[PDB]
Amino acid sequence: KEVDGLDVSKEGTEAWEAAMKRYDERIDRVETRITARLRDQLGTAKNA
Repeated sequence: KEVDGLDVSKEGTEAWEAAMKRYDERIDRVETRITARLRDQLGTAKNA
């Protein structure tokens, strides 16, 4: 929300790319955790 990347300016685009990268790092940690939990569930599950 603080990041302003929707502007057509190059500096705004770079700031938005950095904000998206930081949010993507946080979401990548979250997604690694979610994928590990899903892998555990899929190993422990067999029902359709």
